[PDB]
Amino acid sequence: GLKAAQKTLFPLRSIDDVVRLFAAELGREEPDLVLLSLVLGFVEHFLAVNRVGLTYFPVADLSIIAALYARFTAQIRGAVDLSLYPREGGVSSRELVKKVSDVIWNSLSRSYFKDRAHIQSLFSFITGTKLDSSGVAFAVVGACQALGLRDVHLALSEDHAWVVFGPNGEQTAEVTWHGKGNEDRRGQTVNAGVAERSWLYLKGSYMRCDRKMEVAFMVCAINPSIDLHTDSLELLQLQQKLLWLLYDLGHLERYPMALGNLADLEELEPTPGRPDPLTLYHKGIASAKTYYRDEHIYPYIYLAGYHCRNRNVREALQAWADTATVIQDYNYCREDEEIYKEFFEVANDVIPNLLKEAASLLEAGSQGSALQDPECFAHLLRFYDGICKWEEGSPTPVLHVGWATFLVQSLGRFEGQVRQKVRIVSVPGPVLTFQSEKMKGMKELLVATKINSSAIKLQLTAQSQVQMK
Repeated sequence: GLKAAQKTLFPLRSIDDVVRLFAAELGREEPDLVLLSLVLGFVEHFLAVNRVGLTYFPVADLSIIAALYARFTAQIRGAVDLSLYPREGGVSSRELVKKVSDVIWNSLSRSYFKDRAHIQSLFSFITGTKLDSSGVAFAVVGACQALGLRDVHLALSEDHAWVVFGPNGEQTAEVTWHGKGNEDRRGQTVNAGVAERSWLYLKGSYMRCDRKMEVAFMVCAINPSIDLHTDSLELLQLQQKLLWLLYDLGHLERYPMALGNLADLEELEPTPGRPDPLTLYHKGIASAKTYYRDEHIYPYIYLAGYHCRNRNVREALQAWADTATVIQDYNYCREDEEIYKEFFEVANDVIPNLLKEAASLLEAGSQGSALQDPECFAHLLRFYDGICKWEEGSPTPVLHVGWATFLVQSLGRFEGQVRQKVRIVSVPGPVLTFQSEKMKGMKELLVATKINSSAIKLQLTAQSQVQMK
C-alpha cells in the first residue's frame, strides 16, 4: 500500500513537482521504486509517446497513479506466494528471485520489438505489457521491494543488468535476457562470465546498486526522444534536474555513466552555477578509477565524444587511447559485440572523418594542428596497441583486413617528419611503449615517408602470405 505521507504532494502539476516527489522519496528510509517508476513512465508517455492535448505538463493525479500502483502490487502479491520461500536471516533465496523473474517475464506480450523506446518503466509494463531487457531487471527489483525483500538489488555492467541478493548481498542471479539470439541464463550466477574476463561482466567490477542508485538508474533511463529529429525539452529538463538532485545527495558518486549523462545534458543546456561538462566527464572517470578498478570503458567514450563534437582532435585521440588502455586487459568474448562495434566505429569512421577535416585545415594553414603534433600520433598508435592487446588471448579475434585500409590511411595523415619524432621504447621527446606484439612488429613501418600498405596489412591481420600469381 502507498502510505499517507507518499500521497501529500499529488497532484504533480510540473517538472518541479516531480522533483519534489523524488526529493521526498530520497529522504525516506527506502525510496519507493514502484511509485517513482510509474510516475516517470506516466510523464514520459504523455511528453514523448503521445503529446495530443498537451498544454504544459501532464498532470499526474493521485487516483491515476495509485490505480497503476495497485495493478502492479496486486499482480506481484497474487503471483508470488512468499510462504513457499521462507527467508532465513532477512535474506532471499535463489528460488524466490527466480520466481519473481518468471512472474515478470510471463506477463510480457508474446511478440514485440524489444529495442523500442519508452518500454523501460513500470508504466510500460502495466499499460503495454512490454519491457526492454534492463527494464525487466529493474521490474524484478521493484517487485522484490514491494514484497519486503530488502536484500535484492540491481547489478549493472555497461551492457547488461541482473540482481544481487542473499547473505551479505554476495549472490548473483540472471533475471533478464542479453542481446538478441544469445542463450538465456536466467537463474544462474554471473561467475562464468566474470571468470572469462569478458567486457560484459567487467571482470567483476560491475555496479552493485543500493536503493538510491536504483533511483539514479531509472532517472538515467528516462528517454526524451519523441522521434529521430526531436527530443522533449520537458523530459530533458526533468532528467537534468533529477540528476542534479541525486548528485547533490551523493548518489552518483559510484555511478560513472550517470555523471556522463549529466555532462551531456549540461553541454546541451548549461545550468548556471554548475560544473562544466568537462569537469563532469572527469568526475565520471574518477568514479570508475576509485570504485571500479578503472575497468569501465564508457567514462572515456563519453569524454571522447565531447571532444569529437568540439572537433578537438588532440583531446579526442587522447581519450580514445585511454579507452583502448582499459580494453587491453579484457578477453573479447561472444556477447561483447556492442563494444566491438564502438571500437570499430571509432577506428573506421570517426577518426578518419576527424583526420580528413584536420588535413584540409592544415592545407589552409592551421597552427597547432593535431597532425603536426607527435603526441597525437602517439595517441593514435596507443589506441591501436590497446585493441591489438585486447585481441591477445581472446577466444574470438578482433582485427581483420577491413580495419587495415583505415589504419594505413590514418597513419598517412601524419607526415613522416612528425611520425619520426615518436620514440617507441621497449620494456625493458615523445615516447611510447607498446603492450601488443602486433604493434611491436609494426614499429619499423611507422616512420617511412611513404607507409608500406601491404606490410602493414600483413602485420595487423597476421595474414601470412601474399597473392600467388
